[PDB]
Amino acid sequence: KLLLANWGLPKAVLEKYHSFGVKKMFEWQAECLLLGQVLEGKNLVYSAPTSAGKTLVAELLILKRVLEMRKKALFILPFVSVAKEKKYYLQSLFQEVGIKVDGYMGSTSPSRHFSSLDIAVCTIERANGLINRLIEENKMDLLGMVVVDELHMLGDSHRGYLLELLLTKICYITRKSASSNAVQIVGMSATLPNLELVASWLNAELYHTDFRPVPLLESVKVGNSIYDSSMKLVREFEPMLQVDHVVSLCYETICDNHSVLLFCPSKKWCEKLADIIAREFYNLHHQPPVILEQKELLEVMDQLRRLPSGLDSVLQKTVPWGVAFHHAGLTFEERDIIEGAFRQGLIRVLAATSTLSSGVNLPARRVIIRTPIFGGRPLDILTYKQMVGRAGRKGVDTVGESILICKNSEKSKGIALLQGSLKPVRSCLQRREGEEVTGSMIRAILEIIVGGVASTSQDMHTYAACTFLAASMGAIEACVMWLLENEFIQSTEKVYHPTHLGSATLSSSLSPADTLDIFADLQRAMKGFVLENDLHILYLVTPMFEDWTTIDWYRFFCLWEKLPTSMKRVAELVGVEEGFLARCVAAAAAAAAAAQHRQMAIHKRFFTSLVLLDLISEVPLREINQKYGCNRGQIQSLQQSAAVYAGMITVFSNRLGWHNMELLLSQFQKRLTFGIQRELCDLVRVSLLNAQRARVLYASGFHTVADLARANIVEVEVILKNAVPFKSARKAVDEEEEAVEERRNMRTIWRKGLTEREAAALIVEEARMILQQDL
Amino acid sequence: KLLLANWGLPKAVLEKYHSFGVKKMFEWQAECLLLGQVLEGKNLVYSAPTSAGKTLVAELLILKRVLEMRKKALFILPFVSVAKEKKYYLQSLFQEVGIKVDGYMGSTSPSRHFSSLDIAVCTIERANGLINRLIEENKMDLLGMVVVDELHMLGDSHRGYLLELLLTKICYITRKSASSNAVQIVGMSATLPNLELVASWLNAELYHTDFRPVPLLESVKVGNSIYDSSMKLVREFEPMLQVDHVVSLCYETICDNHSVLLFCPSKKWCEKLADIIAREFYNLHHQPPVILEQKELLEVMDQLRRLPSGLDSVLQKTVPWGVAFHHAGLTFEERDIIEGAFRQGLIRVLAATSTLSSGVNLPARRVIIRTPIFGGRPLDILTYKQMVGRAGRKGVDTVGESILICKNSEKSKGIALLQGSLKPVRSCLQRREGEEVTGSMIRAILEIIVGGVASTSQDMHTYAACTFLAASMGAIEACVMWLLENEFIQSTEKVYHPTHLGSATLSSSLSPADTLDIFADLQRAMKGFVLENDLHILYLVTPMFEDWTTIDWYRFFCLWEKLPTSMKRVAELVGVEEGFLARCVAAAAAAAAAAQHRQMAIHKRFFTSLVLLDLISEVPLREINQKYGCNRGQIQSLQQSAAVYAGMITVFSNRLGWHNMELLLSQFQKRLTFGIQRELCDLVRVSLLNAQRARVLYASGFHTVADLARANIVEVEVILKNAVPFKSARKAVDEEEEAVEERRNMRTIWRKGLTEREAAALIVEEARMILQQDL
DNA sequence: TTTTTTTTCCCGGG
DNA sequence: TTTTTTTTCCCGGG
Repeated sequence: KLLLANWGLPKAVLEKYHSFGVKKMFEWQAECLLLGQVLEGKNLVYSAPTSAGKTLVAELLILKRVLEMRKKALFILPFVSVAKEKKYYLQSLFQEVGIKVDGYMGSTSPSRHFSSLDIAVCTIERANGLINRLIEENKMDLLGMVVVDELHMLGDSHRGYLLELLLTKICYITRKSASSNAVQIVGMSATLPNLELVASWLNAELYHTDFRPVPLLESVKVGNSIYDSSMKLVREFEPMLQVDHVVSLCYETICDNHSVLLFCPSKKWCEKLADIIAREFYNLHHQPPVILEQKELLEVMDQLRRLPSGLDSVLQKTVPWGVAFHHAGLTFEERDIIEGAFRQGLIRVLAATSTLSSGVNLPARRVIIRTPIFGGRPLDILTYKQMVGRAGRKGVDTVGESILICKNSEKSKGIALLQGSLKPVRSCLQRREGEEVTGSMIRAILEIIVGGVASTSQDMHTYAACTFLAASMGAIEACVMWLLENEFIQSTEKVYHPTHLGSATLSSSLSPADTLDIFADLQRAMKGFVLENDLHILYLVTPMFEDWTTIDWYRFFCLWEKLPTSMKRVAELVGVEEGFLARCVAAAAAAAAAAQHRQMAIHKRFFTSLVLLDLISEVPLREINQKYGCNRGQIQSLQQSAAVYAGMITVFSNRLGWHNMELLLSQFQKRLTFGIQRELCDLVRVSLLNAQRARVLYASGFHTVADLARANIVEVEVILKNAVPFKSARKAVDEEEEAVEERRNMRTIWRKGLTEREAAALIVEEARMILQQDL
Repeated sequence: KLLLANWGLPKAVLEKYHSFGVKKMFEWQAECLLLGQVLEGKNLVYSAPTSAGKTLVAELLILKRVLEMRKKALFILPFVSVAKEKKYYLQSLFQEVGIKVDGYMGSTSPSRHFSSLDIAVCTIERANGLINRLIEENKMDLLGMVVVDELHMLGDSHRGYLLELLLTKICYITRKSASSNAVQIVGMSATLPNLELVASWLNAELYHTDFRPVPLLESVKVGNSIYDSSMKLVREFEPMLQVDHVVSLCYETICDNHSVLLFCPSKKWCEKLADIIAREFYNLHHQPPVILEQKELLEVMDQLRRLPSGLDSVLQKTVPWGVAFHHAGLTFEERDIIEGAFRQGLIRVLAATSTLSSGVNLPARRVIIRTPIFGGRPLDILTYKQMVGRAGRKGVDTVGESILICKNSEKSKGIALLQGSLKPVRSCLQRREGEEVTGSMIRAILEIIVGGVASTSQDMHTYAACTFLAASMGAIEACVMWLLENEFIQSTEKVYHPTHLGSATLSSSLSPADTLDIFADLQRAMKGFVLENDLHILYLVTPMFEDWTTIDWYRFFCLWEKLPTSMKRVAELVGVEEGFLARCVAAAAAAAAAAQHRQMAIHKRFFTSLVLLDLISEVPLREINQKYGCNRGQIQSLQQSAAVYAGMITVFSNRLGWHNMELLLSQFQKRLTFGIQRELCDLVRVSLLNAQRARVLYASGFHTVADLARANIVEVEVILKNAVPFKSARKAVDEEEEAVEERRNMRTIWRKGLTEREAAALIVEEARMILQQDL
């Protein structure tokens, strides 16, 4: 019955699942598994709370289908970290029978090909490209199941409409243009008010349940009253020690065994509340017991001290007690340790802005939401229900809590957020029909014409009848026109064929809207190209961010004047000019009408490209944030996104027909991949030896600094003298004084100390002193 | 004794040599072979007339040394064609025992490496690079013999001083810096007046002989008197039919069996005298017999008719009789047939400017030199003795003749040219000692410092004592300075080390003087580079010719105005400007003082680069000479020299340290190699199908035009539609009308007929008509 | 005044 | 108002 053994599973699979400690299944799982003909063929849509085991049925169905019919499967997931964890889980579970679970998430590309794989775990945007390729090459029939998580994002999002672009396409191509269920689709949502309409569109069943192992109480508190539930008093809060009374609330939670989670509305605000709690804990417990261990807490200090960026000041006066912060201004490795400590004991109190609301699974006891207004706007209903989902620890306590501290002035705002479920899911396509067509519809029809699925306008009119007309119920004729004067398709006397620009957009998969910006940058490049410095090629591969940081305009104008002579020639060629910056940095704003749109996009990518230049040329990170307004967590994200963008413009140029430019872009992929050196780490222990001098000195020495570095002085000086490019140091018959000086200040030893010969004696003398201390 | 069998030779070698029909050897060969200790070790220098067998001793010595001691050998030869003939001779002779005779001449690079070879046949400039590489890599000891032909060119020439740069270097490095003869050197000259001084410098023997199988008489004729020899009358010339009386002189030669050779002082002049003789032959022999065959003469007409350039008008009215011309304004294949006919019968009379004076071996009977003044200057003594050397046919007649037609006004000019032997050989280095150092000395010391043979100035002072001080008998100190401010070597506190620019010059081996021009062109390129068209990359690989044609300045200014918008941007970047051409083309000349030297070199390479652009883009050769003042023989030479130059700038950039530019230059080596298509020849039989459309149409059709071309019209139109690069056809927010139009006139079908769709119907209709005629 | 995520791929014998 | 000559190199299994 409910026992896992009485369900027909492989022996190794059941043993592995019992190793985790799961034996029974809830009645709702069985009810939804035996709901109609979901088990054999057909599609399924259901919505269950996240606290209850939700992936049981999905894994059972995918295992059944894979073991019965040999066909590939997809496991589209929202984020990367959850995708990696799910990939590890699936591999460790199917590590015996043999599936070769492999993930496409992030830059972790598969070592093998898609054909050898059986189950692929991908993100939202890395499955659309896979399906597009499976359409371009006639191998679509390999697909046998598509599993989608978090279905309600298909309505409206920055990247959630890809589900609505993908599902209709696969269903139409597999069934409507071909004629049991050839492709099975299952989905998960969160208590949608119109879940029936989604199931009918996909021709599926419908199961809705509401069962949680822990019955949490959303005990909203206002002032001293704990008026909650249906506006009824349950308890009265007394003023404990104070200097809102937030500190008193965490005290009773801290006492017995429990923990607190504070959701700040700002990063800094997390820091402010973290130090405040730390003061009270030490105030009257070191001069009731605080109940914390000290053997492992001091060990954690060691890990936080060995990071290259070093420990943080606010992370030293609060970590000794169970207080810290987990905002986004931390290194991915540094922020991982804070999460690890909360996983089992040690730290007790925590703070966060939004990171632990979606992306990680860290349950705890009663959760404080603090103010009910975030960023000057009312809190979203979906966000509030997401935070309170993590207000219960499974298998330890019996009940959960969720106390929202709302000021007496507002009052009704908490009640409105307390009373409400969700909103109906829109289409994003609907918006306008006779007005300007949305960017989602333009990408919809262009992405099948390039694949050749639909050629005649009559055929494509059928396609639009399977995505939105049956969903919740001219535009096509106006959408075809937009693709015409923009040179995306070509028309004969009525058959449409892809052009070279249309094929380039699909292969690289940027967008049918931002491709018009990258194309204008590459076309302007083939009229003059600076080849001495590496800034003009760093401007064509810089990632395009809508808003990644508050671009300071006073500092940008300051760095504009101090640029060298050679690097100022790239600026005039790419488009950035001083006149625009004169109007800006003077309490200005954006504008419209085409021409002003190009000006803002040109200047925004230059500031990002300037930052990326310094990371290639060292410029230690402590001084990076001093000159450029940035953050430690933002710098790391830029490095990851720069490598992916460099290798994607290369595909754009290859399909476009331009072959000479492609070689230049492909050659630069090596330098942008920073990585971490391991063998060179021993050689990098020298003061005046950067990463660029390791390779040249490794050819001869390839040893430590004690005896290898103490081998003559002429050989060492000459070896590093010939590594630099030529860079002649005499004025030509057409150059200027500034041009030659920039060619003379580059050969100086760096940073930028003495002359060439003087550094040879300094390096040898410094090495001898270091050798004596070591020995 | 004199028999070849009694000399100790391999049986196969002697049988092969007897196959050619050579049995005995003259007494001078034995005398020079048994002269001192030349046979075992030591060096040899001798001078013999070219008519007598001169290579017997050289081949005997090289065979002896190779068969005795396993060591490589070199056979430096002046020209390429003679080098190829010598390579074929040596291979066919040593085709049995096993030597692997292989030549470096021209672009015919070896398939294997130098180590596997045993005997290498190289030109003058392709052995200096080999020796430089054998110095750079410590493998000099493989050399065991160096054979030099035409030694007297070492004195003064445009490229003859390389022998004086090479011999001293090898001798010094092998003997003076190391301590029997480790390396044996043999040489051939032509009756030098100071041959003793050359032998003592190389520490060799000396043999001088004067013996010719045919005793030619230099019967100079002036007016009607044949006053010759020591100014003595031998015969009186009577006036035969006339309209100088040049035609009458050839008549008696033509009659019995003999032939005539006329050395014109100009190309055209050869044409003028060729038609004149043809008129007289037909005048009174078709209305004594002319004595010529007609079966093979008509066959020769067929070969001259199938050339791509077609037959020549002046080559049709004189070829029916034994008259033609052999100037340099002919294709290498076309001019080969004329030489082949003269090899055995058929054609009897011939004309030439200088081609048959040095480079080919075509002996004949009495030779007429015509005027004794060439190009407004007195005839060179060496040139006159070179022409009369071919005034005797071996094995047919008994005596030769050489009649120089000198007008009665000059008279003494012929006597001075008749009485005289040669002039003493200079050094080219001597010229000036305290004055500006010659370009030969700068290259001399730079070429050993880079190799590291000499480091201290004391050591190098010894080097100059082995090349010229002992030859025919401050400069070194002034020569080192010139290499200093020009950044060719670097100096320490006295030891000199090569720089990056110095190593680049030796590897590519242009010159220590013209490298300063190529470097200034590449440095100017890394400040802006046009990547759309292929003219900016065609300007950096254009061969640098001192004077290859009379550059017309009126037409150059005309083509300057008609250039498109994109191609005029390259002109401003490279240096060519309208202002300079305004002063020129107005009865102007050259100038001096550095700045004017760069201006002339910039503009001269642009005219050559414009010509090379059309050859890549078809532009049939008949119209090539109409717009550009050129010649059929000059166009072919430009194509051969362009391919070699493209692959040599690549080596220059690799050693210089600039890696991004090297990739662009290396990618262009493929297009510059025109070649001849063989498989595509069948596909090229279509009117509207050039070489670029063969590859795209070969993917689908790959057949003839009868049935393969008659396969639908949409498929054919689309296939050639997508081959062109994108080349968008809409004006951008920053472009101009002219820029867009140049992007719209390129997609038109070419040439440059109807629109894109119209050509599809025209091609199909034209193919059907051609198919009907064939079938 | 916070939270994310695209691309194709070379090395060994010669 | 004619006659010449430099350079290093990739393709197959995956």
